[PDB]
This record gives sequence, C-alpha cells and structure tokens, in this order.
Amino acid sequence: TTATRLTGWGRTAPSVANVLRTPDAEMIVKAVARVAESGGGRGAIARGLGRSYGDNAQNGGGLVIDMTPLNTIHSIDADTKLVDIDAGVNLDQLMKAALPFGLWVPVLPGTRQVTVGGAIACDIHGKNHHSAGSFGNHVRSMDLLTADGEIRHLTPTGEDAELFWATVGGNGLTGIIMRATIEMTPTSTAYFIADGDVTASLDETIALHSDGSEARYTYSSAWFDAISAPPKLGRAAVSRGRLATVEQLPAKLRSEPLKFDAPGPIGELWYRKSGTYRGKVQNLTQFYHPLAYGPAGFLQYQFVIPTEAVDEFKKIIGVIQASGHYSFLNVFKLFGPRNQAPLSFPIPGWNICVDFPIKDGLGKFVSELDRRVLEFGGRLYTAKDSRTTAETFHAMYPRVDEWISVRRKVDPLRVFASDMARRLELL
Ligand SMILES: Cc1cc2nc3c(=O)[nH]c(=O)nc-3n(C[C@H](O)[C@H](O)[C@H](O)COP(=O)(O)OP(=O)(O)OC[C@H]3O[C@@H](n4cnc5c(N)ncnc54)[C@H](O)[C@@H]3O)c2cc1C
Ligand SMILES: CCOc1ccc(CNc2nc3cc(C(F)(F)F)ccc3nc2C(=O)O)cc1
Ligand SMILES: C[C@H](CO)OC[C@@H](C)OC[C@@H](C)O
Repeated sequence: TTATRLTGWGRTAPSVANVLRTPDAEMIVKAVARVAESGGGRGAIARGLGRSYGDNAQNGGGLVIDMTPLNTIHSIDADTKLVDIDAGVNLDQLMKAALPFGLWVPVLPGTRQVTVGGAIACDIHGKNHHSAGSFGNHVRSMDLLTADGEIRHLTPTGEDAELFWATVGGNGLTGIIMRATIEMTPTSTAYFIADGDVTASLDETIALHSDGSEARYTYSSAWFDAISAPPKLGRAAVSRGRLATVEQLPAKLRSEPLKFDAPGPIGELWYRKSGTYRGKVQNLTQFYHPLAYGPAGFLQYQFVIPTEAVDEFKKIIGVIQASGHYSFLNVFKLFGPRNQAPLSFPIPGWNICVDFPIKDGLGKFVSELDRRVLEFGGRLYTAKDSRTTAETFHAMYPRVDEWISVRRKVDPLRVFASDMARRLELL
C-alpha cells in the first residue's frame, strides 16, 4: 500500500518496499495471493516491531507486511497455562495481560518490544536459556499462512513437524505466522530473587560459569569488560536469580505480588563491593529491563562458541580487546542445550554480544571475527547481522541444506523473500 524506506534497529542497509499495514487478516491472505499471482517477483516478508538489527524484516522492491496491527489476545488460561495470541501481539502486552493469571512469558529478551511472530522467527533467547531453552521450545502450535494461500496449523510433533521447526528460527521465510499458542511458565509473583557477583578476570568469569553454580539459577547473565588488557580483560558483573514466591517478598509488596510497577575509579569501587549481594528481591525492570530509538553509528555483533572450545573463546576475546575497536555494552551468558530447529542460533556454549562504533577497518575486522567463530565451531545470530556472507553462514549452520530443502517444498516460487534471504542465499 505505502512505499516506505526500511532499516532494522541498526539503521543500516536501507531499502524501499511497499508496506502493507492492516488489522484485517483476510487482506493479508489476499496480499500474499497477489504476490503468488504475478509471482514470485521480489516477494513478501513479514515484519514485526523492527527490533532485529539486520536486514531480515526488509525486502527491497518487494512487499513488507507489518504484522503489529494484528494484536489480539484471544485467550489466556491459568489451568492449561496456554495463551492464544495473534502474531503481532508484543511481549510487553503479553506480559501485562498474563500476570494476573499467575503466568510468566517463558522467554524474555533484553527488550519487551518484540512481536510473538518476531520471537518465533528469530527463535529468541533470554537470561534463562540454560534452564528454559529459547522461544521456540514453548510454542505449542502456530497458524502459518503459506505461499499457496493456505493457513497451516503447525505443532512441534506429528504431521508437518518439519515445517514447524523450519519456521522457528526461519526468519519469516516459510510464510507468515498469523497466530500461535504459547505455553507460559507459572509464577506467584512478578519479582526475582537475585544474587550478584563480580569477578576480577576472564578466567574467574569462566570458572564461575563452569563450577556448577549455574544449576542453582534459572536466570543468568553478565556484563563483561572487553576493553581492559589481561588479566582484567573479561572481568564481569554477574546477575543470577529465579522468580520469587509470595513469602520471599517484603511484607509491603505481599498484598500485590503480581503487579508490574511503572518504570571513574570511585565508580568502580562502588560497582564492585555493592555488585556482590545475596537474595535481593528485584522487580522485572531492575533485575532485567532498565528502560527510545537506537543510534546509527554502531555495529552489533553476537556469537556463541561451543562450551568445550573455551581456550578458543578466550582467544577471540583477546583478539577483540587488542583490535583497537572498543565495546562498552557487552552481554555474556552460558547457553544450555539447543533445540531441533535447523536454523536456531543458540547452542551450548559461550554467548557474547558486543557493540562496536562504526570506524575505519571495522567491516574487515568483523570478517576476521567471522572466520574465528566459524573455525571454532560457533555461529553468529541472524537477528543481529547485516554483513556476513552466504559462505560463512552456510558453514556456521550445518543443517542449512536441510532447512532450504523444507523452504523449497513450502515455497517453490519464492513468494517469501527478504534482503537477508538474498544476501545469505537462503532464497
Ligand atoms: C535492545 C534489544 C535487545 C535485544 N535483546 C535480545 C535478547 O536478549 N535475545 C534475543 O534472542 N534477541 C534479542 N534482540 C533481538 C530481537 O529479540 C529479535 O530481533 C526479534 O526477532 C525482534 O522482534 P520484532 O517483532 O521486532 O521482529 P522484526 O525485527 O520486525 O523481524 C525479525 C524477523 O521476524 C520475522 N517475523 C516477524 N513477524 C513475523 C510473522 N508474523 N510471521 C513470520 N515471520 C515474522 C521477520 O520476517 C524477520 O525475519 C534484541 C533487540 C534489541 C533491539
Ligand atoms: C543504552 C540502551 O539501553 C539498553 C537496552 C537493552 C540492553 C540489553 N540488550 C541486549 N541484551 C541481551 C541479553 C542477552 C542474554 F540473554 F541475556 F544473554 C542476549 C542478547 C542481548 N542482546 C541485547 C541487545 O541490545 O541486542 C542494554 C542497553
Ligand atoms: C547446532 C549445533 C551444531 O553447530 O549443535 C549444537 C551442539 C553443540 O549441542 C547439542 C545440543 C543438544 O545441546
């Protein structure tokens, strides 16, 4: 309907597309039919809230279907723990709606501004990955509008399970998720009980994550230093916890356990001695979400290295700090077991997101990082990428051919297409 210039969150690789934006599900069905009618052409991609940094929710010279008007919560059930929602409902909306039922969104990323469609398509992960897996693990069914114009009901097992698992992490390339049922996590409060620790070095950070203590916490992540020289390199502030029960709340908060409330060298000493603490009761915002639009001069880079390749992980961190590219915003987490989605990002291992200001030599440097990540058995995350190559990506994802095989069965005429799909030869 409306021609619009589109970028991801990273404000990079702009491309103009025809954007459809309607709450009418049948207009969406018809729009897809029109693309298949004179198709494939440049095809169509779904788009949620545009929070992926890269080019997966854009389609230069083709159609983009903005899914955010499709935002109905159909039902929430405390007995079965199931929510039935349109793919355009966002996680903030869902979190608020589900709390009074004693239910918790089972996987929450670092912003609540993502759609359910976006969460499935990038198979997102959170602080609780090591205990809960990623978003795809909790989908009980979804309705997918496929290239033929049919809406397929998909489930994680049984008939069409292959297509379900291709859609999880599928970056919108199997079709348009219209609706889904998610199994929620039961909770008696909206609060976490948290332990904080501060480490002096990378070795001590790795030791903390390898000593077995991760088994005591359902939620775990850390900020880490990627700028100091060794041994300060890789020191971290670690925050770990679990959902609080009602009696763990200060008496004052007990009447309303499920309410979500409204949002130098001296700096280091404070951050360090007070960064260590035990059994601190924290609301969702303080434990997780300190909370606009993201700046334009930064490259987001996220990769995971297999748990066993720990020496190799230490080497990549060393390479980063000696590069003359400086990142202050650095997340670190140890992932748990992967799921069965062929293109799912998380594997067990050392997960890092760094944020580099765009300077001369950055592009070629991150290409060298790609090489290292690949060599050591790791991979990068599509939701954060706009610049890796088809060659590197296919090698990072050993089940890519399996996934492409599914994609071609469900979309032979390439009705579904994006800038990422062409760049990474997934089309
Ligand atoms: C500040 C910030 C913090 C973040 N933290 C995390 C984190 O902790 N963990 C993590 O895993 N990710 C994180 N992300 C990335 C984010 O979770 C993903 O990029 C997510 O997919 C974005 O959701 P969206 O609705 O904005 O989707 P978009 O960016 O609009 O789309 C992303 C992909 O989803 C597809 N898609 C969207 N809706 C549909 C649909 N209805 N049917 C089919 N396909 C669809 C699109 O085609 C596209 O391929 C973060 C991003 C930001 C900006
Ligand atoms: C200064 C802007 O404010 C913010 C807003 C959000 C954040 C946290 N963001 C993230 N947390 C993340 C947390 C994890 C996790 F799960 F904890 F390991 C993984 C990826 C993450 N990616 C981002 C991101 O920015 O892409 C940091 C700062
Ligand atoms: C997808 C990936 C191959 O690069 O496989 C993940 C391996 C390391 O982990 C196994 C799961 C069950 O924990």
